[PDB]
Amino acid sequence: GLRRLFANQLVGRRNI
Repeated sequence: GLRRLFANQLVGRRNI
């Protein structure tokens, strides 16, 4: 993975 709800270490940012 998420953006704000939970940022992923490797990669994410799919939804806030």
